[PDB]
Amino acid sequence: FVEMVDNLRGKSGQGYYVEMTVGSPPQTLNILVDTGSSNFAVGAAPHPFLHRYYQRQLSSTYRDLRKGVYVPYTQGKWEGELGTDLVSIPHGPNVTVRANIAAITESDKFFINGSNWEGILGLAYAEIARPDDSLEPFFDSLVKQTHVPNLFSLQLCGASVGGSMIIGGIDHSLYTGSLWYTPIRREWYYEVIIVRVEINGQDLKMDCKEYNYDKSIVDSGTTNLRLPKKVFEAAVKSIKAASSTEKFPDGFWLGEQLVCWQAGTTPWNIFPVISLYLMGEVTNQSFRITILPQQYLRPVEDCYKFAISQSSTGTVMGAVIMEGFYVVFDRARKRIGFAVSACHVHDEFRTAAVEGPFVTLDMEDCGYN
Ligand SMILES: CCC[C@H](Cc1cc2cc(-c3ccccc3C)ccc2nc1N)C(=O)NCC1CCCCC1
Repeated sequence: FVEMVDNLRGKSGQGYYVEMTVGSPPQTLNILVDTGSSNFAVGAAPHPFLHRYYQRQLSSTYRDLRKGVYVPYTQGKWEGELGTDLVSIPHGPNVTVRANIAAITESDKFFINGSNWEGILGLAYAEIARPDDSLEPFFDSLVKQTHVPNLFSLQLCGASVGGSMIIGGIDHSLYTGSLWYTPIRREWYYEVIIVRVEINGQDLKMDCKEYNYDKSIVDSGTTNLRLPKKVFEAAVKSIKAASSTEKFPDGFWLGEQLVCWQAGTTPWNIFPVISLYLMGEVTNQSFRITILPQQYLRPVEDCYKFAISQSSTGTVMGAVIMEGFYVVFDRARKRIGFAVSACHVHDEFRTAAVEGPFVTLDMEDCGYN
């Protein structure tokens, strides 16, 4: 899989993208890797922000589906025209597939000014595809039409950031130690269940049901570790108490302002390790993933933003989490694998860890219904 190593690029806070081609002859586009959505959508009109866009008139293999899509989000939206065409991943497997493409013809607050991407690769399941679950997502199409195994893995590293998307397999040089798997609870988002949360080694004492209300997901499209309201409130309270050597304004924890120490005077050791215990493969068995402050304190263009925030969507395990680990999306076995990333940023002291097994009872009770 050396072919596919280091095939992800991006800037600080604007996601990870992969190179793709679309149409015949192939048109090159940089496409955002997003495990929290299910649509394959690309710019198809000359928006001022775009380096390039999908030109349907140029592709002999384009077929119109005569159907539109309006995709609203909390803030902003994109609208598009549905069709199919030949899609390929230059630094992926040596295959070409007919996938659904949403050609974006109108948008608001989707494209980033300065960004180097022109579309989005939704890698989640059909249920959350717009307009409905009959629009087959790209990966489902890939597996159906080829001999590529039904799995992919992500190593998100990190001005410029980089990483790897291994399609149809695992590259063991991207992780140290051993992979531990948590089950995909249901195939819509990549849903998982958190059964315990520790900060610096001390339990939060919360009913695990509230760790997963109403969802817990693994999402390469989200920057922050997003926690549910109550969980966030208890977490920061505990993180504030853990770091009392220095004090910061009430706004910094809410991500409303910035914190600064220059000269390279970053006292990481004042800040606690966060740990998430996830449901294991076996009854009553769990494992834990541990992230360093150098994961939830990201540099801003030395100054840092607190990258843990509220959510009424549930727990979102974003780039803050994923950058510490090699993440295997084992779709074939309905499981997600975590192992310590070979590229995660640590100091000479603490590291990111994936440890187990642990004994945890009543894990099913942690899922919301
Ligand atoms: C708990 C899940 C968090 C996850 C965050 C997430 C938001 C996104 C939002 C957009 C998007 C769309 C239109 C306009 C502007 C933006 C910024 C694109 C991609 C997105 N990718 C994401 N992973 C989420 O809200 N997913 C549900 C939907 C998936 C399909 C697109 C709308 C959002």
